[PDB]
Amino acid sequence: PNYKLTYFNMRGRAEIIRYIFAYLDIQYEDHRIEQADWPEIKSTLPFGKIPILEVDGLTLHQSLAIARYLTKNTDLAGNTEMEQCHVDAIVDTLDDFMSCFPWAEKKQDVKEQMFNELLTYNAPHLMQDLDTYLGGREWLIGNSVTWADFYWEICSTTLLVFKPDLLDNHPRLVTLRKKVQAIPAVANWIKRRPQTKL
Amino acid sequence: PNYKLTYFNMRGRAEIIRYIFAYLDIQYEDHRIEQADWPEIKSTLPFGKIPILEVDGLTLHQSLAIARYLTKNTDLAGNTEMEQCHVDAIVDTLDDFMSCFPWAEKKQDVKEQMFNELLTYNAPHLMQDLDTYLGGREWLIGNSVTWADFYWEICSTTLLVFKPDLLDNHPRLVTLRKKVQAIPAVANWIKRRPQTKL
Ligand SMILES: N[C@@H](CCC(=O)N[C@@H](CS)C(=O)NCC(=O)O)C(=O)O
Ligand SMILES: N[C@@H](CCC(=O)N[C@@H](CS)C(=O)NCC(=O)O)C(=O)O
Ligand SMILES: O=C(O)c1cnn(-c2ccccc2)c1
Repeated sequence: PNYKLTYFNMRGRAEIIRYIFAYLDIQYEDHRIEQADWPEIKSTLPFGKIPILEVDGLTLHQSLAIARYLTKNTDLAGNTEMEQCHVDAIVDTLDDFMSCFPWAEKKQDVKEQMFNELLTYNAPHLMQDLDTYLGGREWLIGNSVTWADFYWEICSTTLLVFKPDLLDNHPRLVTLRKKVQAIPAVANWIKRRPQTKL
Repeated sequence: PNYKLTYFNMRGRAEIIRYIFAYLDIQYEDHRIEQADWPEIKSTLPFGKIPILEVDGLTLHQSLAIARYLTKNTDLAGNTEMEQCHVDAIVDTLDDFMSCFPWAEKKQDVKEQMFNELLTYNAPHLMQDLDTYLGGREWLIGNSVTWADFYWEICSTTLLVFKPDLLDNHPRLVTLRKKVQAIPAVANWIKRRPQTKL
């Protein structure tokens, strides 16, 4: 299929899709737009938000809905319907927490205060929950990698930008990040992707 | 299997699961807890959030992850891979908006304010987008009902509690709510369920 992904020049909410494409060896156009081209693009979109994925000219929206769509019938989805449930649940848990951050806050001091509060209190709580959920296991769900591990690596990469020592007391979570980053298709992508803060 | 759903005594985030069980004619224990007993149960949960669904000897969490699990390979899931993606995307659009509400805000003044803001300034745009998306079609996705229609009915029911005039300019969305409420299994559940505000 002819795939075209549209998003800003950042990892952000498109990165999970980009990892999936890379892992499944699926070719696509990684279209990154600058702010100036957004108003026009936005007006053509039923829900006015990005990312969107065009598949043979048909437009899909909602980054996680798209991620799930791409992993369907693949092992990245989870090995059973039950494992698929756990995968979806971990992804949602990570997404809920990332959504707490005031990414668009215009008052820089307020943004700093809120980030510090979330990173001092909430983040370590979630990390303890995540660490104990993973236990001494290889991957978050089942015995092979799933897109939940990808989303963990993606979300943690962004959290580490703001609190580099966040995982200093969670070696098991660091090891999970390293395992995901070491998958050849992922390692290749991380090397060649545009370097951005977010 | 044996199913035990645990949540507060309200529709809230458990309601989508309750509609799915109703539609699929699956018996389950509808366990509703008092807030006073929450902290105790919360401490034993891997991620400390409800609803949870106990199936056999495992706990499942994240309402939409559970809904996705229960609807998989049923007539409530989309009819094609792409339709499944649109079902997931519409659910996520509605969830993204419902998640903006400070449901747990302790300060009544602050809570009322944000609620009023979201309902007055944001909600009408979502309605515009959904109305255009539905167009003149019978259901949100495809030719038959999906759990996205259920979620629309559920979310709109709560929004209407706070803003009764929300759909005065959207007769097609009022018609959709009515169609969902007319589905026999749904109608029966709406008639018999505990009547709560949220
Ligand atoms: N949960 C949705 C969020 C989509 C969304 O809010 N996208 C943002 C960028 S991260 C956007 O298009 N905002 C610009 C705008 O709304 O004008 C998803 O994951 O796709
Ligand atoms: N995204 C989650 C939200 C879970 C959630 O925030 N549930 C609330 C009640 S609706 C809760 O357990 N809050 C009590 C607490 O966290 O202390 C889902 O869909 O299940
Ligand atoms: O947490 C709550 O009190 C609450 C009430 N309604 N909802 C909700 C959230 C999302 C979708 C439907 C209902 C949450």
